[PDB]
Amino acid sequence: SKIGINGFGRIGRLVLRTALEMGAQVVAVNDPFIALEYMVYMFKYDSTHGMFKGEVKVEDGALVVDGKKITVFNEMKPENIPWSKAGAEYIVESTGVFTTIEKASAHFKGGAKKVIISAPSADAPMFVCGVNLEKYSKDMKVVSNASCTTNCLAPVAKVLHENFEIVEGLMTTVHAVTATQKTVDGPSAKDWRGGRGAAQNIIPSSTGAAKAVGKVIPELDGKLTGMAFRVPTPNVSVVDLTVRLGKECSYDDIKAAMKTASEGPLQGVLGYTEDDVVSCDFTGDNRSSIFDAKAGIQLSKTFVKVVSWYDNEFGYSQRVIDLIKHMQKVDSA
Amino acid sequence: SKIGINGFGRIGRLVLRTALEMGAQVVAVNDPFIALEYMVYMFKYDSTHGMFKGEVKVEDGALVVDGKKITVFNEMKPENIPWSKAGAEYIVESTGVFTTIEKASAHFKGGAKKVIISAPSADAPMFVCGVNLEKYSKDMKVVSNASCTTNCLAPVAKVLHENFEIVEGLMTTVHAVTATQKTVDGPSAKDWRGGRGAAQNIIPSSTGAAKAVGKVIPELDGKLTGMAFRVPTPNVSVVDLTVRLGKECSYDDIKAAMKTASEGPLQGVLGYTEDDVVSCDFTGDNRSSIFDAKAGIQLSKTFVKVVSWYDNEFGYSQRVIDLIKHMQKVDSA
Amino acid sequence: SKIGINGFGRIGRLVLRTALEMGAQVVAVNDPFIALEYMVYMFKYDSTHGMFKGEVKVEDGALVVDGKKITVFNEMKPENIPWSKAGAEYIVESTGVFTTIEKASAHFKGGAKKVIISAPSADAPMFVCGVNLEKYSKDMKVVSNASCTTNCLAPVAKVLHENFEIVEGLMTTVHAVTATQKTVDGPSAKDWRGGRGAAQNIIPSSTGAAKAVGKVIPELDGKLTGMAFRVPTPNVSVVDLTVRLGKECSYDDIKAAMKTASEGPLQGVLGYTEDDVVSCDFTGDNRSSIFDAKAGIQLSKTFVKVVSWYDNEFGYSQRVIDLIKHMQKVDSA
Amino acid sequence: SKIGINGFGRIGRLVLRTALEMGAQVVAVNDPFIALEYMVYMFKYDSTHGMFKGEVKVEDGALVVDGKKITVFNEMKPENIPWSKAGAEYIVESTGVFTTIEKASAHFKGGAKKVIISAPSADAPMFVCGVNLEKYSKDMKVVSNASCTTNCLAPVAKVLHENFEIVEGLMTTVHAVTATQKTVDGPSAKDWRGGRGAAQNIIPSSTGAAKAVGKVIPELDGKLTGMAFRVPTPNVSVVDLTVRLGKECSYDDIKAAMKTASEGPLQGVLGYTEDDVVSCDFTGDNRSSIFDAKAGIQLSKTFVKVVSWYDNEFGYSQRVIDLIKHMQKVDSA
Ligand SMILES: Nc1ncnc2c1ncn2[C@@H]1O[C@H](COP(=O)(O)OP(=O)(O)OC[C@H]2O[C@@H](O)[C@H](O)[C@@H]2O)[C@@H](O)[C@H]1O
Ligand SMILES: Nc1ncnc2c1ncn2[C@@H]1O[C@H](COP(=O)(O)OP(=O)(O)OC[C@H]2O[C@@H](O)[C@H](O)[C@@H]2O)[C@@H](O)[C@H]1O
Ligand SMILES: Nc1ncnc2c1ncn2[C@@H]1O[C@H](COP(=O)(O)OP(=O)(O)OC[C@H]2O[C@@H](O)[C@H](O)[C@@H]2O)[C@@H](O)[C@H]1O
Ligand SMILES: Nc1ncnc2c1ncn2[C@@H]1O[C@H](COP(=O)(O)OP(=O)(O)OC[C@H]2O[C@@H](O)[C@H](O)[C@@H]2O)[C@@H](O)[C@H]1O
Repeated sequence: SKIGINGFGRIGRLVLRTALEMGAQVVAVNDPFIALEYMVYMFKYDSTHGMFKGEVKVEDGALVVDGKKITVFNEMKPENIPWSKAGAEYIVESTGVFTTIEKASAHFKGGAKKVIISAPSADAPMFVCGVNLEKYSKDMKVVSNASCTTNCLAPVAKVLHENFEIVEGLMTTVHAVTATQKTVDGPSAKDWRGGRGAAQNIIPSSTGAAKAVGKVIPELDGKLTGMAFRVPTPNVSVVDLTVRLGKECSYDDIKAAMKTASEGPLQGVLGYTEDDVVSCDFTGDNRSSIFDAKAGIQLSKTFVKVVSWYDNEFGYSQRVIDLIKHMQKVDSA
Repeated sequence: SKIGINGFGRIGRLVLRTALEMGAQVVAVNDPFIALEYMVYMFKYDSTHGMFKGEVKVEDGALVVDGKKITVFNEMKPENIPWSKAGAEYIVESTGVFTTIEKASAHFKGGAKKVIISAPSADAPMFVCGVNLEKYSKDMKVVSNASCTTNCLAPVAKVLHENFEIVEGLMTTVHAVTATQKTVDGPSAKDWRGGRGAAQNIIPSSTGAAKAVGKVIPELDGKLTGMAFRVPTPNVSVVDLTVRLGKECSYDDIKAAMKTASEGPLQGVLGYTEDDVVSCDFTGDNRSSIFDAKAGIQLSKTFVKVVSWYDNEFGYSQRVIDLIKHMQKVDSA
Repeated sequence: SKIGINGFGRIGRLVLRTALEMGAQVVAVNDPFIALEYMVYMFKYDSTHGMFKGEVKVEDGALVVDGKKITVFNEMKPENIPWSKAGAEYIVESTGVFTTIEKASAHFKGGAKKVIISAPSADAPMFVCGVNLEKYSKDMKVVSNASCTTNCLAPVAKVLHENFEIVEGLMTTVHAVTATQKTVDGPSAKDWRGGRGAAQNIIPSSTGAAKAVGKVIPELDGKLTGMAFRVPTPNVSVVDLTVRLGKECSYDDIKAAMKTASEGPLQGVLGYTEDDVVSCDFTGDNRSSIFDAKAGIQLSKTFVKVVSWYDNEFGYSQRVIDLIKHMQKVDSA
Repeated sequence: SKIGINGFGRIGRLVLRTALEMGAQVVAVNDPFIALEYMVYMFKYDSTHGMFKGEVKVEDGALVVDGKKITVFNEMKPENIPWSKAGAEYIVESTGVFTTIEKASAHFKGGAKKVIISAPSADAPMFVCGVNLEKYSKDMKVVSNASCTTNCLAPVAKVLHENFEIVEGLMTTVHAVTATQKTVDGPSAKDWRGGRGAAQNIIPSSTGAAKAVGKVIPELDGKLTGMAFRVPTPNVSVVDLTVRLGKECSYDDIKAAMKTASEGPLQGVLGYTEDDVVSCDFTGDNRSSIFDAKAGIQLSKTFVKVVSWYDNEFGYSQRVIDLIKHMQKVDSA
């Protein structure tokens, strides 16, 4: 695997955590703003996902997790990280600032082989495991794993479209709070509503998720769009997709299609449930999106509303590894 | 006014509070489970709406608020409340148990003139101020003010329908917690999801709101339906209405229609805003529903999503008085 | 083990869950208000502690968990439960209503051998693993495991007293929300403050915890007392103990005493930490109380304030099994 | 009054808001990070304290509130603000960065007369209205209004000390979330626990409040100390003071002393209540600290625990004006 992670934020941290669980190998981490001792702390303890079981500790300027030695770098500019030295070939770009092919390339000058941007990109190829991985080729040096919401929407959209054809759809995502929000009314000049006390408000936000689905599933380009609502929950979000289908069908046909997909092609990616589940029943769930059968409702043979859950932090980080596994299987091939 | 209130819950209490503010006159209150001394307490202090300003106190088996003397009864069965004795003619049925014409009538044997059920009813005429009040006539002895959500949806639906015609619509309401939920995972045999910790979950719930709009606005019967999401906020909810219009139009045409309605026919009922508002900016707001101009988005000339806010507690209680005012203006006429 | 559980609430459920984990054997469960199908649901899903891993399912009027067959009864009166039939000898009384030796005895007429009340009792012997288990004898037919808070306080008090002697102490517990609180301002005639919206308030409550420590540790009887503060967190509480010691000492002497106890006599019961921990780092923690070294502060050689955490739900249920294990080791002895 | 405010954060904003209400005059405001149009927004809407009633609007590079014209500056360095130009003589330093006499003086080179630091200071004289104002003199050019917590503790300590003498005391403050906390686990290198998700944790923090009381009330210097607990509530905090008195007394003697003080010397500063109040019943309350009679408990004739509430944002901002009023009465004297 020889994986390298740039940035130790919610994603960076959780990806490393996911890696260890899933067996992937991380050899180096870079972050200029977080001391090595503070790293063992931020990694060991996680309010939402619990304390890391194994042993975490500093070991001669290196981070040691369950025996594994991860060398740590503190470079401010991506093109200074000596990736090659730590032997890191596949870099997970999770800083949120080097999201374009142009600037993401800096990592190459450090000895990096490939770069995976764990966020939407304006020009890098976007992928969603289970939806469009076949379009990947070794020659792609910089790719994007899209956003946590796109990863929830795309799977569901694909099944609906292939079976009944999506004519048009509007999406609303009731999202858990994000790290970019404020505990109390404060300054967010870029997003005014986003600066309002997160623990006391329902905050309307915007989202590119839907528009992005237009990139991973071309046929749907320009047929979907949506917005978000930020609510005071620490983790786990739900997608509310209202769509107009081209073919007439009963809600059962939809449930069937979903269930079938969930145990076949999209198994491990798209989940299916008929239980009376709630937000919390999905913390730590590693699927991209779980179809909530009982939650959705149908108005007419062609106008229906479906509901899909997703652990915005955990499921996404799991797909990041999956993407890298697939990439290496095709590359080292 | 000579108003009487049966039940001292969130609605009962807030209606009395609203009455005093708006000048209406409440002469009697009945509730078998709440001692007279506990009443001054539950009325004076309110976590969401603040401490009552005036003076509240017990005065010889009576409740005294700012000089006003409200006699208190403790009857368990509605047909035992001596309304006539306190001189109460218009009874606000807010217990939640006597919602049908059949059982709501009990109040008449006590000397009551008319009965207003502050909740949906299976057979009593449902009204929404600003939408269908002209359908009211003196001969109606028992009426319903629908639910807090119907009161938010109906106004918006009416404007949309009259201007562009609603072909079909699906509604989702991101609702604040209700008194029927649990602080932590507990027994809710009727609604399994409803018993899950309310402070930590996004709970999918059902709602008759949309179907009810089919009763107050006949033309829309069977063209709308929807569900809810319960989130951990103490008050104020938002309605997310995705609808397919019959006539083509631009989002501005919708904003215009709303703004126009808000300053004319529906003034005081439907509000309009273009500010970057959030959940809290509507606590204490006394309009049935406030159109959030910037929140909505349009996919096509006929497929749009509109967003409307409403203080599910306060706005509804204000409409309860309004309904009674209108009724008496037609009755004592 | 042959354990039986009466009541399927937060404690009843978690105890059964703990049992399975720890290997103890539960053979029967009784609860008149929860259908057998609703039981598999309430047991499988838990907002705070996650989804049960094993397989849970109804199997011919019985509850089956990971192969284990637990027969279910629906008796309303404790003296009708045919414990003997299911072969249940040690009953965990967790209903909260049969807490006195008098009424807890009902279980004996059903064939029960011993009864453990998972809550404070007015007359049944109270125990706290690690503190006074030596007082137990086979002849005791009905015992109490005190409350979740006593189990946190007692261990800490014992260590402090034995080493420096507690002259007097006042305790404050910042407690997570309880199942007896309200989501929004509602009727709590017994505890007026307790009926105020739990998600928006800091609610002062009372507690017998301290006074109870006077029963498990006689020498301290009448030297401790305290109150509580209910805050909007779903689980995990912290005990703030301010005490005046008889012997002079430095805060290190206290840390040492605690650390020593934690790895010796009270190992598994009292935990010790010097990390910058927070409420969540203890969800699922199975110790009765964890001493937070860095949190406490000392004013003088004899006036100090110590802080100890505890997962109010999980730690207590683990001690319930431990108590039964100890009892059987002495009984079947 | 001719007041000037530097910094438009929670304090800065609320002080201006308080000023208008109380009639004081603010002529200028400075803040380099908040655009003039964003100011009208952050001022008009406040999640916790509601929408400002009057009219707020931009008027030729100036902020206009209810007719009042407040000129706005955008200087980054305090010694560049042309205070004199706007005619601002008394500057309220609420940035949180220029808290020492040394750096707070920058304002003088801009034409400022006096400087009030709305936060603790390492070397500027600290005052608490009602406790030590008589210690102020015209020659003091830079003063501090202490912190929101000291203002709650000091009044209570003064009454207890004067009547029964405080031998030693340890204080714990269950504090609402602050603007310096994080919505989700993030980087707080200075305060590791402070970076943990504020909406899901009980976070132990430190506080100088008690030690500060040693400065405003010399006799108590070195006899008090304490810590804090940050809980997920948006506003209003409570102080838990455990103290050992020099004279023996009954809890009634304490209630009496408090009630007496509240209606006499400390009227308007120290409040008194015997109601079953909760966190929310104090939002908007403008007293420095409200003694909760029923919440406290007494162990012995000399060991008692008292509880006092305070709207950490609102009460403090009101005292800031009060301090300035007193200062000018002595200065312009
Ligand atoms: N030039 C840089 N080089 C390296 N690291 C950098 C640089 N600039 C910033 N960083 C690091 O990147 C991290 C930024 O990540 P976060 O802001 O903490 O968030 P992220 O990891 O991107 O996760 C964001 C996601 O998590 C959710 O909480 C949130 O809603 C969002 O969806 C920090 O730890 C920071 O030190
Ligand atoms: N037979 C009866 N006769 C008279 N009063 C009765 C009877 N049965 C119950 N009551 C009283 O009626 C009240 C019921 O009201 P609540 O349950 O407190 O709620 P309600 O007033 O109906 O408001 C419900 C609304 O408030 C929100 O919190 C909630 O989500 C919902 O939208 C109680 O105080 C109760 O004593
Ligand atoms: N007569 C009875 N016989 C048998 N079971 C009964 C009876 N009466 C009630 N029960 C059952 O007992 C259960 C009551 O438990 P809960 O109210 O859910 O609470 P408990 O199990 O006692 O746990 C309480 C603890 O959990 C925290 O949430 C709370 O703060 C407290 O510390 C219910 O499932 C109910 O059906
Ligand atoms: N050099 C400077 N000059 C002028 N203004 C400055 C400077 N540096 C920062 N500021 C401004 O000062 C403000 C800082 O205030 P906040 O951080 O928002 O908080 P404050 O006003 O100090 O109130 C803090 C209090 O409020 C609670 O939320 C919190 O718990 C704390 O007790 C910002 O709006 C910022 O633009």
